[PDB]
Amino acid sequence: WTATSGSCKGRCFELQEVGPPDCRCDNLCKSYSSCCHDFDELCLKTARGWECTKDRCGEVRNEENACHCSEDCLSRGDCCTNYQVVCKGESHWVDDDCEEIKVPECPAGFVRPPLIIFSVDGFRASYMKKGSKVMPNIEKLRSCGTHAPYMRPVYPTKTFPNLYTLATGLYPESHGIVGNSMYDPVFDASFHLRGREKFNHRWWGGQPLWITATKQGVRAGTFFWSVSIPHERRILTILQWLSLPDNERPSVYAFYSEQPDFSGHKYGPFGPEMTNPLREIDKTVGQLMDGLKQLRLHRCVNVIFVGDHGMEDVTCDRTEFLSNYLTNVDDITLVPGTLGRIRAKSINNSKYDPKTIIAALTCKKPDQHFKPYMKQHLPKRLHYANNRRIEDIHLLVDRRWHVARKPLDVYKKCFFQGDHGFDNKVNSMQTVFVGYGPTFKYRTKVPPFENIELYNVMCDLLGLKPAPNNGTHGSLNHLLRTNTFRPTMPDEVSRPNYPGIMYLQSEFDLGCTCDDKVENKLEELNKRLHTKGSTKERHLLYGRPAVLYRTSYDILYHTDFESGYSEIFLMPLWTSYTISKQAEVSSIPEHLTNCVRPDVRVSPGFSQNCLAYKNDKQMSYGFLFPPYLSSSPEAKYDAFLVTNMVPMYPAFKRVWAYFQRVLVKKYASERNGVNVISGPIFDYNYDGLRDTEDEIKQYVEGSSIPVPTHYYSIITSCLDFTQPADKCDGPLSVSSFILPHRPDNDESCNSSEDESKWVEELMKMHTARVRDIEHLTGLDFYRKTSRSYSEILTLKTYLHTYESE
Ligand SMILES: *[C@@H]1O[C@H](CO)[C@@H](O[C@@H]2O[C@H](CO)[C@@H](O[C@@H]3O[C@H](CO[C@H]4O[C@H](CO)[C@@H](O)[C@H](O[C@H]5O[C@H](CO)[C@@H](O)[C@H](O)[C@@H]5O[C@H]5O[C@H](CO)[C@@H](O)[C@H](O)[C@@H]5O)[C@@H]4O)[C@@H](O)[C@H](O[C@H]4O[C@H](CO)[C@@H](O)[C@H](O)[C@@H]4O[C@H]4O[C@H](CO)[C@@H](O)[C@H](O)[C@@H]4O)[C@@H]3O)[C@H](O)[C@H]2NC(C)=O)[C@H](O)[C@H]1NC(C)=O
Ligand SMILES: O=C(c1cnc(OCC(F)(F)F)c(C2CC2)c1)N1C[C@@H]2CN(C(=O)c3ccc4[nH]nnc4c3)C[C@H]2C1
Ligand SMILES: [Ca+2]
Ligand SMILES: [Ca+2]
Ligand SMILES: [K+]
Ligand code: NA
Ligand SMILES: [Zn+2]
Repeated sequence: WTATSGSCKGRCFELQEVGPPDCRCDNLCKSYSSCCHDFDELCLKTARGWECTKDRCGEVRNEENACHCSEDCLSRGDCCTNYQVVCKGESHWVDDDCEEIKVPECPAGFVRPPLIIFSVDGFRASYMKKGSKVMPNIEKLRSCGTHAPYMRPVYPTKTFPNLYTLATGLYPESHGIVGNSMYDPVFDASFHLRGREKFNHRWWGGQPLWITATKQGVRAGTFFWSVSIPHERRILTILQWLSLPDNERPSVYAFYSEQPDFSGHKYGPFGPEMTNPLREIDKTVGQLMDGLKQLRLHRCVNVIFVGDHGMEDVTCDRTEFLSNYLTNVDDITLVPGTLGRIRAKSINNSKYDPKTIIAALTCKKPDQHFKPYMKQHLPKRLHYANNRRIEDIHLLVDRRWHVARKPLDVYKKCFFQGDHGFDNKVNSMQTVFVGYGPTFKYRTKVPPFENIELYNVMCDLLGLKPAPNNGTHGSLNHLLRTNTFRPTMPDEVSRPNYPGIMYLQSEFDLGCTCDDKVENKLEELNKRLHTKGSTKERHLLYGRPAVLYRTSYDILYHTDFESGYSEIFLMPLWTSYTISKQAEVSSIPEHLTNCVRPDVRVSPGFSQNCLAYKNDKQMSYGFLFPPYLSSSPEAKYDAFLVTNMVPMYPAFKRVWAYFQRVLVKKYASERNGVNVISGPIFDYNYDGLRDTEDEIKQYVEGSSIPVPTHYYSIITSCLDFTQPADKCDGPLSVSSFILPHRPDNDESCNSSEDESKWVEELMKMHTARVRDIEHLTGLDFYRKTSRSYSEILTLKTYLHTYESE
């Protein structure tokens, strides 16, 4: 109940919201049916429209007008945005040359430059180039300020998950808004676009920018707008708020445009009907900037022009129907469209089998346009698993397609020609970023980056300390003229042991064997120098990674590789090796096929054993440094140490062997040498964070050898590829992956063929950022380079996407 009889006189778009049933005059009141009786009359005036004309100049203030052209309007803060242009001979902001903004140029009483976030729904990254002729204001912002060629949304590339990610720096799995519709079983409730449930605070986790600002005494203009307030009135309201007295004026403002997404759904991303909404968004930007220039704030405000996701071509006839695959299609609930999520219709049904449902959706048709996954098997780069609102069964849908349960669902809900929500590496889902103002750089292009990073930068822009979030703070310092945050490297928590030879061979009873008893007085000095770390500067290019948790581990040196060997997990946490452009691939000699050798530096009690692998009929083993890339027949013996061994499903060994035998060498020839760091990952609770020993759900049978859920590799080289990886003088270039350690290759529909037809496609799908691997391992990489730390942070957030241009 709202007793809606009070008045909005003097309170139009009030900043503090009053407590019901007293009537509301704030920008959200429409959406609660709670506006005072006279809200439209007082607060939503439209008389005479939005522009001054010659004859309105110096008019007598008439309060009924939507905006004013009278002499007192600058003082009252409520001129039409074009007042000076029409009535004072001024120029439009877009017609002025840009001039570098070296310092903020603000009226007296401004303590900090205001931030305005101008967010545009569905604004695909290629609109910047493709609609440039019709967006002159936006093109001025872009070329004069700081811009990226595109910005990567988060998955799913839907509206609410992306807007709330912008506001929080959090992955949808952490902020809670995991889709445009959700079911939460602990609440027992659904969240929809239609209706009232979406308004309850229980959905919205994390700490959004406006709340961060408020708690630290920076005042915030309201971010949500009600859908029926027109664009011109939002702009005017922001400009009015900017005229408030110093003690009442907010420092941060948000504007939201429903376009071009709205049209894009109807006409597709490049439909001819799309030119007009681009013109209109450009015009609104023009109104804002003319408004700022009137208030003399155009060289004082930081403006962020940012999209939530792009838009792809999608029509009704590109729909795959689950009824074409399943038989009990009625025992399921599907959240449909550009992604799929499946759960049971009824929780009082114990005859519902996730495994049978998945098997029934796997490689069923040769051209199939989706792929089922248990959520914990989705590519780790999507970070889409650690929330009760995310269903166990997920369908990743091919770009340009839809999934639906039955045909009746598609025609008893072609309407649409555009949609979004797909994998966030897809080109058509990419969106825009421009920053313009005193705190951003002048005419600067920056590399593409992820939208999870902006919350930190907005906090920097406002002098706020960010709530804990998924950005890497410092990784966008190169966007800013000043206000940079000065990050420091995390302190190493555990320091390694450096064991020497401490055990005789016969102390070991591991059930391992090797054909290695064959025999020089000169090269006995050498082998010894190699075990002391004489080649270490060649294989460890960027310092050893730092272990950021408490544990027991040993540094092991070898001719061809260095490793950090964990006495707790009985395997390396990391293995580092450099492969130059010239390096040769050889094979495993026949007498050495099943060879595993005790490491006399590490006690039997902290070693794996061959017996366990013999007894475990499911589990086999592989090596982190590959024997194929040994530098000499003698150095090959090092690769067969029991301390280089890791557990591997036979099915996974097909993937790994091909990576080690064929791909490392291909990359080394292409990149002029690579440094490679590889290792296991344990993430049994799928939270994207390293597991502690007591979280491991799986061991090699009858042993304490823990089974990795994933294997990673980081492959680094010189960005200037005329320089070899081991002698690089400037910026680095990196690509990485986190391969799921699975007992089958069901994920790859062509896995019956040669590894050369499917393995690399799989690895590309599981591309990762170094930062993703740091979270999953508790390691910190690149500790000793000649690069600045901000630069290394950018490199650690890079993702190699494998899309075209
Ligand atoms: C991306 O960035 C984010 C933000 O930094 C990272 O997420 C953080 O990770 C932390 C570690 O996992 C986690 O810390 C835990 O917090 C518990 C208290 O949590 C509440 O308070 C915070 C702070 O204000 C709040 O943000 C939380 O909000 C969550 O939950 C609400 C409501 O439930 C949601 O609205 C909201 O969306 C959010 O949900 C997300 O987090 C939860 C888990 O916290 C997930 O389950 C959800 O799916 C969703 O993703 C909370 O309201 C705290 O109690 C924990 O402490 C236990 O563990 C420690 C280990 O040190 C131990 O010492 C303690 O004693 C304690 O143990 C006891 O509890 C155990 C488990 O119940 C039990 O087994 C024991 O027996 C003990 O009784 C813990 O410190 C932090 O909450 C989140 N923050 C956020 C915002 O998600 C995220 O990791 C980053 N992602 C990546 C990939 O790096
Ligand atoms: O009120 C806001 C808002 C506006 N701005 C913000 O943030 C701005 C920010 F973060 F950038 F600063 C924030 C975030 C706080 C959540 C929220 N709204 C109301 C709009 C209603 N809406 C839709 O129904 C919709 C739209 C397009 C679609 N395509 N496909 N399905 C769709 C469904 C999008 C919602 C955004
Ligand atoms: Ca959207
Ligand atoms: Ca974990
Ligand atoms: K075995
Ligand atoms: Na297969
Ligand atoms: Zn949309």
